[PDB]
Amino acid sequence: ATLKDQLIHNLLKEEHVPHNKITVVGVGAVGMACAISILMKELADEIALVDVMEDKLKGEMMDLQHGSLFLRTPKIVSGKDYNVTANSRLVVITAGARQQEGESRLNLVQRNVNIFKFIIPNIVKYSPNCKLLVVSNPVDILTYVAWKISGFPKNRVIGSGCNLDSARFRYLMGERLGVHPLSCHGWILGEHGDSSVPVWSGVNVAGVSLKNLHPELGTDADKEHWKAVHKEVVDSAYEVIKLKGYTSWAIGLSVADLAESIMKNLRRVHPISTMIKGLYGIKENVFLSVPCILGQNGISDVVKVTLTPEEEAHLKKSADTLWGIQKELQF
Amino acid sequence: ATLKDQLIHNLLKEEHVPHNKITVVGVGAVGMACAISILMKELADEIALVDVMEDKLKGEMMDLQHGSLFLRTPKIVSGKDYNVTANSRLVVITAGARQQEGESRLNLVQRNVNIFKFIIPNIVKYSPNCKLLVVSNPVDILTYVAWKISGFPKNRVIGSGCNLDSARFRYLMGERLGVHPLSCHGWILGEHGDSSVPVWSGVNVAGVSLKNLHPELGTDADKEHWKAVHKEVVDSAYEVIKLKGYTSWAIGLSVADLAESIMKNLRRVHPISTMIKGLYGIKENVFLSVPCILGQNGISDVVKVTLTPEEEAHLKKSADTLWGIQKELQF
Amino acid sequence: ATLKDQLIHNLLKEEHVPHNKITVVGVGAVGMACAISILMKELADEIALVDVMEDKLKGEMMDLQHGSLFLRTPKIVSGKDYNVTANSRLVVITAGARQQEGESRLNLVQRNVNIFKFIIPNIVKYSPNCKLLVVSNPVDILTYVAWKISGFPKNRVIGSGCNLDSARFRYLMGERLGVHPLSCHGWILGEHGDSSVPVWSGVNVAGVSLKNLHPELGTDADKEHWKAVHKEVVDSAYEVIKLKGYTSWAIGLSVADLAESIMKNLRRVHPISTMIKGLYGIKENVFLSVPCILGQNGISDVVKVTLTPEEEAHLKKSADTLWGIQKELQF
Amino acid sequence: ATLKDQLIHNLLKEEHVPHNKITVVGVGAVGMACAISILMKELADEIALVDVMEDKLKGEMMDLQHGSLFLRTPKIVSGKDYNVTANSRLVVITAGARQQEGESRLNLVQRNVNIFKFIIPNIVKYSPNCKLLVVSNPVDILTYVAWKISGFPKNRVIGSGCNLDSARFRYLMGERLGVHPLSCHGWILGEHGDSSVPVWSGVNVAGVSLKNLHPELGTDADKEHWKAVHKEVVDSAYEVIKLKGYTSWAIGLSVADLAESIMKNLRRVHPISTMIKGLYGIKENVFLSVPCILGQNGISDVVKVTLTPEEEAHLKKSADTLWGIQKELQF
Ligand SMILES: NC(=O)c1ccc[n+]([C@@H]2O[C@H](COP(=O)([O-])OP(=O)(O)OC[C@H]3O[C@@H](n4cnc5c(N)ncnc54)[C@H](O)[C@@H]3O)[C@@H](O)[C@H]2O)c1
Ligand SMILES: NC(=O)c1ccc[n+]([C@@H]2O[C@H](COP(=O)([O-])OP(=O)(O)OC[C@H]3O[C@@H](n4cnc5c(N)ncnc54)[C@H](O)[C@@H]3O)[C@@H](O)[C@H]2O)c1
Ligand SMILES: NC(=O)c1ccc[n+]([C@@H]2O[C@H](COP(=O)([O-])OP(=O)(O)OC[C@H]3O[C@@H](n4cnc5c(N)ncnc54)[C@H](O)[C@@H]3O)[C@@H](O)[C@H]2O)c1
Ligand SMILES: NC(=O)c1ccc[n+]([C@@H]2O[C@H](COP(=O)([O-])OP(=O)(O)OC[C@H]3O[C@@H](n4cnc5c(N)ncnc54)[C@H](O)[C@@H]3O)[C@@H](O)[C@H]2O)c1
Repeated sequence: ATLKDQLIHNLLKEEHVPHNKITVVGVGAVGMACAISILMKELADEIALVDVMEDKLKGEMMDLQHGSLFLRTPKIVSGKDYNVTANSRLVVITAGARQQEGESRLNLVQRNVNIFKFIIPNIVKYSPNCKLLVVSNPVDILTYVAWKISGFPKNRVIGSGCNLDSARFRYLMGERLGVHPLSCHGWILGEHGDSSVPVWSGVNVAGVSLKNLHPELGTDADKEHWKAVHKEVVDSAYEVIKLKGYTSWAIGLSVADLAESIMKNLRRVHPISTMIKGLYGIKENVFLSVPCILGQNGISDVVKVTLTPEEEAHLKKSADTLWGIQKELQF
Repeated sequence: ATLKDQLIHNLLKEEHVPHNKITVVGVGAVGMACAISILMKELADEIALVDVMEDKLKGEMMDLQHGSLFLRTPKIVSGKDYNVTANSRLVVITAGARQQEGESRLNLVQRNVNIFKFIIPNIVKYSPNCKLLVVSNPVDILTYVAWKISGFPKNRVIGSGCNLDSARFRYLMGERLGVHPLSCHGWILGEHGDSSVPVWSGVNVAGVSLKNLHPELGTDADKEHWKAVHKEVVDSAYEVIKLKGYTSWAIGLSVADLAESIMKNLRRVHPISTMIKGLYGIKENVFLSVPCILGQNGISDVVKVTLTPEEEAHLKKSADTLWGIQKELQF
Repeated sequence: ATLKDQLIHNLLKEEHVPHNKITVVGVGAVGMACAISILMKELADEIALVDVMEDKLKGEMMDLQHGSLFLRTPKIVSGKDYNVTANSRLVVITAGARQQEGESRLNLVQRNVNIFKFIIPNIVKYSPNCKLLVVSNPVDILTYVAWKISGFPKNRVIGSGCNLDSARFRYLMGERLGVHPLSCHGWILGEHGDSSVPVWSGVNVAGVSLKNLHPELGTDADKEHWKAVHKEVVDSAYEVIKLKGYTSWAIGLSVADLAESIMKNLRRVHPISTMIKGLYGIKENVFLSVPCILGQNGISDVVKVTLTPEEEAHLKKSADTLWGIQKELQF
Repeated sequence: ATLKDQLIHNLLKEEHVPHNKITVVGVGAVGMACAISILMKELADEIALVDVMEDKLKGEMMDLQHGSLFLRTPKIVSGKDYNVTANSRLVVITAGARQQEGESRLNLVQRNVNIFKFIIPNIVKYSPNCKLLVVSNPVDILTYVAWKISGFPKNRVIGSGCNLDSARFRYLMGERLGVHPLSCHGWILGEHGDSSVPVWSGVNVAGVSLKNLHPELGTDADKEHWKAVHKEVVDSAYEVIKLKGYTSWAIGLSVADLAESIMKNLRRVHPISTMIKGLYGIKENVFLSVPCILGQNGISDVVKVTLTPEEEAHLKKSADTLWGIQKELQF
C-alpha cells in the first residue's frame, strides 16, 4: 500500500550498467568546469566524481544533482573509493597541486607525481579499457607518468596538451583579423607551457598561408609584431592566474571538445600530448603536443606536420627541456 | 608512399564497434523525418538505413552523407541486407503502406503484417538486444505483431502510440490557454486512431485540474467545447493527409523524443503502446497507449492512471475496437 | 598595406548592434555559473559582465574569451562602468553578500539593499527596456527593492524565486518514485527560504494526484514521510554551504532555464518572484513565488493555483514573514 | 466565468513583435528541409512560411505546429500574402522550378526569373532591412537577379552558393584520408554548378598543404586521381537526383549553417555567392562563390584567396560562362 505501488506497476528491474560513463577525478576549479561543460554537451549518461576531500565532493555532487531537472544525465555519483569509477569509457584527471602566482608548471612535478602513483593503479583496476585524459600540470610530464604506471597502450593515454594553447592563439588571431576563431587556423605545438612552438608556416584563413603573404610573420625581429601573439599565448595562464587566481572556463570547454571527439568517435584532428618517439628525429620517450586524429579508441593516428627548420628546431628544444625532467623521476 | 602515408602516421587498426547505433527501417517520408531528427539531436554514433527500394536508399544515404560537415554522427550506412543493422541499441521501423485520403489506419493491417513477417526475424537475428520502436500503422496492432514474431520480452517492443496524439493535444490546449505546449499537461491514451481517449480527469496547468475549475470540461455536452479539442486530435492526421498527402515532421520529432529517453536512460513517462493485459480490466492481449516509464531497457514500468468511470469505459471500448481487428492472426 | 588589407577586402563598417544581449551583474560564483550556463545554451549574441572588483572581472572575462572557439557568442565584454550594458534585453543581478554558514538569507537584506541603491539606476538608464532578473538574496525582498528603485512596471522585474526550490523538490520526488525530475510535477511557492510552501494538492506524475492516492501525503503527520522531502528542500542550501561553502551550479542552470523562456518568448510557467497584492488575500506589497507565465516582456500573467485551506494559510504566513522584514524601507 | 479567466490573471497583453524572425519562401523539398534544420538549431523565435500552393502550405504549417512540444520556436505562421513576412531579419528563398534528370541548372533561368520578378518586390516591401539568402537554382544568376530588383546593398543579398559544394568536397577528402570532414579544409569556388573550381593550392589537414607533399594533386593527368574527387563533387547533384529525384538534406543543413552565422553574427568565413566586380580582374557584374566573412549585416568582407594561374584561369572561365547568361536577361 505504498504510494509507489499504487502508482507504478513494475515490469522490469534495476539493470544498472551505463553505456556512456565518464569519470572526473578531482572536483576543484578545473574538475567542476570539466564536469559542467561535459554535462551541458550531453556526452554521458553517467558521471562519476572522485576526490579525497569528502565534504567538498559530496557538496558539489549535491549542487549538480539539484540541477537534474535541466540536465540529460540521470546518474550523478561520487565517492572516495574507486569502485564508483567502474567501467568508465573516459577518465578525466584534474587532481593535483596548481600554480601559485609566477610559478612554473614544472615546479608541480614532485607533488603531482605522488598523486598519480596513487590514483593511476586505482583507476586502471576498475576500468581496464578506459581512455585516460590527463589535465593536471605539468600535463606532458604527467601524461608520460600515467602511461608508464597504467601499462596501457599509447593510444589510450592522452594529455589535454595544446588544445587550450591553440584555442587562445585562434582567438588572438581572430581579433587581429576580425574573423571568428573557428575560421583562423593556427597550431600551437610542443609543451603546454613556456617552450610551446607556434607553426607559423601553417597559419591560414580560408586556405591562404599568412606567411606567403607576409614572409616576415613569425620567429624574428621585423613587423606588425605577430610574434607577440605567440608570447601572449605563453603569458595568458600567468596573467589570468594573477587576475582571478587560477584558470578554469577555457580548459573545461577545451576538455568537453576532446571528450566529444572521443565519445562520438568523430576522428577529429587536435593538438594533444602523445608519445612522439620515432617522429621528429626525437629518439626518446617524450610526450608533447602534435596534431592527432582522436576517436573511440583514443589516439589512432598522428599527422606529420611539415615543419620548417626554425620550427623543427624549437620543437626539439621543447622536447629536450621536457625529457631533462622525465629522466630524473623513473618511479 | 600514398599522400595518406606521408601525411599520416598510423598507430592502430581496430574493430570500429558502435556504442550508440540506431537503425531506421524504411527510408520514406516518416523514416527520413525520424532520421534527420535523430541526427540533429546527436543521439547516435552510427545510423543504418534499410529499405527494399535500392535507388531511393542510396540516394537518401548520399544526401544525408554530404551534410556530414554539419552533423556529429560519423558513420551513415545502408543496405537491403540487414547485416548493416548489427549491434543496434534501437531500431525504428517505419516500413510499409500509409493511408490514402480518408483511409482508416486499421485498413493497412493486412499489408503491413505481410512485411513484418519478413523484417522482424531479420532484425531480431542481428541485434539480439535492441529495443524495437514500431511506427508503421496501425501502430498498436503492429507492435503486438512485432512482439509476437520477435520472441522479445514486452519491455523491448514499443509502439510510438499517443506520444504524438498527446503532443497535438497539448499544442491545441496550449493555443486556447496562451501557454506553450510544455506547460500544458494532458494525455491521449488508447488507440493511436479514432478510438483514442482524452483523459480530462488529468489535464492541468501548474498542478491545477481544469476539470476541477470547469466540471463540465470535455466528455460533457456543455459550453466552451473543450471536447472539440479531442475531435481535432482525432481528425488531425486525416486533415494533414488531405492537404499535403502524408504527415512526417511531427512524428519524426515525436520519435526522436522517445529515442532520447531510451539512449540516455532518462526514465521519462510517455504515453506509448504496450501490452495492457491485467490493467484496467483488460482480459485480451492488446497493445495500446498508457503512460509508461521509458529507459535503456525499454518500458520498465507502466503508471496506473486513475480514470473516471466514463474514461475507463472509453478505454475498454478502445481495446474492444482493436481486438475486433486483432482476431485475424495471419502470421 | 597590412597583412589584413592583403587578405581581406572590406565592403562595410556599421554599427555593431546586439540583438540578444545579456548582462551579468556580479562575476562571483553565482554570476559565472549563470554566465557559462547562458553561453552553453547559446542564448545571447553578446554578454556583458560588470563587477566592482576590477581584476577578478578582467580575469573571468579573459578566461571566458579564451574558450571563444568553443562557444557561439562572438562578443564578451566587461567594465566597472555600465556604459557596457547598453541595450541589454535581460540583466541578471547576482551582486552582493551571500550567507555564511548557518545564516538566514533574510540577514543579508541590509547589505544588499545598500548595493541595489547604486546598481539599479545605473542599469535602468542604459537598457530602458530590459527585463530585470534578480538573483541576490533575500531574492523576494530585493526583487521588491529593485522594482521600487527602478520605476519599472512589475512585468519586467523578476526574482529567480522557487524555480530552484521546485527543481530540488522534483529531484527528491524523482528519487523516491524512480522517474526523472522532468516527469514529476510539483511546486514550491512563497519565500525562497525557510517559509516556502510545498503545494501537495498539485504534486503529480502523469496527471495523477499523489494526494488523491495517499490522502495522508505531506502536511500530514502520517506514514512514509513525504513531508521530510519539503524539509530537505528547505535545508538543501544550508547543507551545500556547510560542505562546499556556497551553491552555484543549480542556480546557474535554473537561471539559464528562465533566461531561455524570456529570450525565445516561450510563454512557459515558472514559480518566480512577483508582486502578489490582490491574489490569495494578500493586502501588502510583497513579492514571492507563484506560478507565472514568462515571455519576451517578462511576466505577462500569473496562474491562480487552487490551494487547500492549509496551503493558503501557509502562503499567507510566508508573505507575513517577508512583510515583517520588509518594513525597514532603507532606500 | 471562462476556464481561462478562472485560471489566469492577466497583467500584460499581446505584444507581438519578434526579435529573431526568419521567413522561408517555398515550402517544397528544400524549403521544408531548410525549415526543419533552422527550427532544430533554435535560431528563430518566429518562422513565416510562404508558398502559392495553399493546401500544401497550410498542411506543412500544421505538421510543424503538431511538433510544437519538441521545438523552441513558439510562433509558426504561413500565408500567400507577404504581410506575414513583415520584419524578418532573414528571408530564405527556395521557390522555383527544379532540375529534371540530366537537366542543367542553367535551363531553369526563364521559369525562375519570372518567379523572382514577382516575389522580390513583395518581400522587400515588408522587410526593407532583411538579409536575402537565395537558394533557388541557378543560384548565382538568381542572386544577381534579387540584387538587381530589390535595390539592396551588395551585403544583404547572398546566394547559398558553394557552401554545399565545399561540404561534399570535405566529405569526399575526409573519406580518402580517414579524417572527419570538419578537419579537412578544401574550397570549391565559382559557380554552384558544372564550372566550379577546386582550389587545390589551399587544401590541407592541420595546416599542411596537400599540394607541397603531392605536387601532382589537381588539374592534370597523373596520380592517385584526386582530380576525380572534384568531378564527383560536380556529378553529386545529378547522381542524387537520378537516385531519389531531388536533393534536400544537405542543402537544408548547409542553409542552417549560414543562417546561424547571420543570426548570431559570428563572422565566419563561407564560400557564398557575392558580387565580384573589381576582384579577380573580372570587370563585370558577376555573382559567384568566394570566401566571405558573413554576419548580422550579411557579407561584410570578401577574403582574397591567393590563386594559382591554373586556378585563377578556371575562375575567369566560370565567371564568363555565367555573365553570358546574365547579360541576355536584363528584366
Ligand atoms: N592542462 C591544462 O591546460 C590545465 C589548465 C589549467 C589548470 N591545470 C591543472 O589542473 C590541476 C587542478 O587545478 P585546479 O584549479 O582545479 O585545482 P584545485 O585546487 O581547485 O583542485 C585540485 C583538486 O585535486 C584534488 N586532489 C588532491 N589529491 C587528490 C587525489 N588522490 N585524488 C583526487 N583528487 C585529489 C583536491 O582535493 C582538489 O579538489 C592543476 O594541476 C593545474 O595546473 C591544467
Ligand atoms: N505512428 C504514427 O503516428 C504514424 C505517423 C505517421 C505515419 N505512420 C506510418 O508510417 C508508415 C510509413 O509512412 P511513410 O510516409 O513514410 O510511407 P512512404 O511510402 O513514404 O515510405 C514507406 C517506405 O517503406 C518502405 N518499405 C516497404 N516495405 C518494406 C520492406 N519489406 N522492407 C523495407 N522497406 C520497406 C518503402 O519501400 C518506402 O520507402 C506508414 O505505415 C504510416 O501510416 C505512422
Ligand atoms: N536566489 C537563489 O537561489 C540564490 C542561489 C544562490 C546564491 N544566491 C545569491 O547570490 C548572491 C551572489 O552569490 P555569490 O556566491 O556569487 O557571491 P560571491 O561573493 O561569489 O560573488 C559576489 C560578487 O558580487 C560582486 N559585488 C558586490 N557588490 C557589488 C556592486 N555594487 N557592484 C558589482 N558587483 C558587486 C562582488 O564583487 C563579488 O564578485 C548572494 O547574494 C547569494 O546569496 C541566490
Ligand atoms: N542552391 C543549392 O544548392 C540548391 C540545392 C538543391 C536544390 N536547389 C533548388 O531549390 C529550388 C527548389 O527545389 P525543391 O525540391 O524544393 O522544389 P519543389 O518542387 O519541391 O518546391 C518548389 C516550391 O516552389 C514553390 N513556388 C513556385 N512559385 C512560387 C512563388 N511565387 N512563391 C512561392 N513559392 C513558389 C512551389 O509551389 C513549390 O512548393 C529549385 O530551384 C532547385 O534547383 C538549390
